[PDB]
Amino acid sequence: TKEGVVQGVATVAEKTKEQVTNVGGAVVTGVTAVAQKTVEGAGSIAAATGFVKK
Amino acid sequence: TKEGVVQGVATVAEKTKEQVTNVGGAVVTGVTAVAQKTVEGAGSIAAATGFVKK
Amino acid sequence: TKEGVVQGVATVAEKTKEQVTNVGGAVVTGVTAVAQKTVEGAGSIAAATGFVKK
Amino acid sequence: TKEGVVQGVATVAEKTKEQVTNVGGAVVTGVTAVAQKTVEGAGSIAAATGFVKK
Amino acid sequence: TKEGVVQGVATVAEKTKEQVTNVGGAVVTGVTAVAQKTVEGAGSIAAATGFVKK
Amino acid sequence: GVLYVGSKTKEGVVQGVATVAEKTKEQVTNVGGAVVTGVTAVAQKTVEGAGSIAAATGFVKKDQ
Amino acid sequence: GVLYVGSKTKEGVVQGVATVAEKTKEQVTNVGGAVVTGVTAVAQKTVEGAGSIAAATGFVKKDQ
Amino acid sequence: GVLYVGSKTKEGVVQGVATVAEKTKEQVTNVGGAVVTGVTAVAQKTVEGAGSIAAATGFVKKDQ
Amino acid sequence: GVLYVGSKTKEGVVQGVATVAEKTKEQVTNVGGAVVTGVTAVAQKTVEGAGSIAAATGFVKKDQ
Amino acid sequence: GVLYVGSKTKEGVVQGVATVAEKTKEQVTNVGGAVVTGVTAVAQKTVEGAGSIAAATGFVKKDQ
Repeated sequence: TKEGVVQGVATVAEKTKEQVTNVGGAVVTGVTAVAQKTVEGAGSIAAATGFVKK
Repeated sequence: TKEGVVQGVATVAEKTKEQVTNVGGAVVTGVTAVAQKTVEGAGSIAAATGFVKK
Repeated sequence: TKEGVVQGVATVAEKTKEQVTNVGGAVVTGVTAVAQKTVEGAGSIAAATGFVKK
Repeated sequence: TKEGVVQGVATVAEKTKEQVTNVGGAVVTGVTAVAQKTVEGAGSIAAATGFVKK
Repeated sequence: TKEGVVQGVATVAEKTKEQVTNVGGAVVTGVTAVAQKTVEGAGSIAAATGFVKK
Repeated sequence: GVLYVGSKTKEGVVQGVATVAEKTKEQVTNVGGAVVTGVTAVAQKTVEGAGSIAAATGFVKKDQ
Repeated sequence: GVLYVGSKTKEGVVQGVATVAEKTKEQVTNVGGAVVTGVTAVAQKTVEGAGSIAAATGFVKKDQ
Repeated sequence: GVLYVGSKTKEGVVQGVATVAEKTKEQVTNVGGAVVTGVTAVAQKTVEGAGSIAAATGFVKKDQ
Repeated sequence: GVLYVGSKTKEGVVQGVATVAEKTKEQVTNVGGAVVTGVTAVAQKTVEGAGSIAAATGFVKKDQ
Repeated sequence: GVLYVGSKTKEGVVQGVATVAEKTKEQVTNVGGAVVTGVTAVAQKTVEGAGSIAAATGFVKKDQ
């Protein structure tokens, strides 16, 4: 009995010479796990990864 | 009995010399897992990856 | 019986020479796990990773 | 019986020569685990990692 | 019976020559675990890691 | 008999060798063998001898 | 008989070797063998002898 | 008989060797073998002898 | 018989060796073997002898 | 018989060796073997002898 769940995330990453340049923005290069059961509300935002709001 | 669930994410990545340049935006090059059961609401946003809102 | 849960996140990362330059923004290159059962509210924001709000 | 829980986060990272330069922003390159059961409120923000609000 | 709990965080990190330069901002490169059951309030902020508010 | 009068002679010489090598993730797995990845200069006037071997790079011999 | 009168001779010489090597993650796994990744200069006037070996780099011999 | 009158001779010489090596995470695993990653200069006038070996770098011999 | 009259001779010489090595996380694991990572200069006029070995770097011999 | 009249001779010499090594986390694990990471200069006029060995760096012999 499982609801709103991330069970298993397995990542093997062997990068080499990685570089990231970001001006006034949002950059993600990793591992992100978000588990949420219930979110409610007007104009509401849930589970935003790399999100730019102007 | 499983609802709103990400069970297994397996990634093997052997990058080499990766570079990312982003100005005022959103860039994702990783692993993102989002599990949500119930989201409700007007103008609501759920599970946005690489999302630019102006 | 599991709800609103991240069970197992396993990451092996062997980077070498990684550099990150960010001006006035948000950058994430790691491992982020967020588990939330219930979030409620107008204009509310829950589980934002790499989020720029102007 | 588990709700609002992060069970197991396992990370092996063997970086070498990593450098991070950030001016007036937010940068995260580590391991962040946030578990919350219930958060409620207008204009409320919960679980923000790498979040810039202007 | 577990609610609002981070059980086990295990990290092995073998960095070498890491340097971080930050001007007027927020930078985190470590291990952060936050567990909260109930947070309530308008304009309230809970579990912010790398958060810049202007 | 060798007579040099007012002469200039270069005999058995490597004069100028210039090499630039840029790599990233160079990896070598070798079992019971010979792998050469370097820079090698060998200069010899006289090598004399039956069955002799001079200037071998990356050389495997299992003579039986 | 060797007679040099007012001569200039370079015999068995390596003059100038210049190398630049830039790597990142160089790794070598070697079992019962020979791996050479360096810079090697060998200069010899005279090597004399039956079955002799001069200037071997990365050399495996299992003569039986 | 060797006669040098007013001569300049370079015999068996390595003159100038210049090397720049920039690495990051160089790792070597070697079992029962020979691995050379360095800089080596060998200069010899005369090597004489049956079955002799002169100037070996990264050399494995299991002669039987 | 060797006669040098007013001569300049360089015999068996390594003149100038310049090396710059920049590393970070250099690690070496070696079992029953020979690993050389350094800088080596060997200069010899005369080496004489049957079965002789001169100027070996990273040398493994298990002669039987 | 050797006669030098008014001569200048360099025989068996290493003149100038300059090395700069910058490391961070250098670690070496060695079992029953030979690992050389240093700077070595060997200069010899004459080495004479059957089965002789001169100028060995990182040398393992288990002759049987």
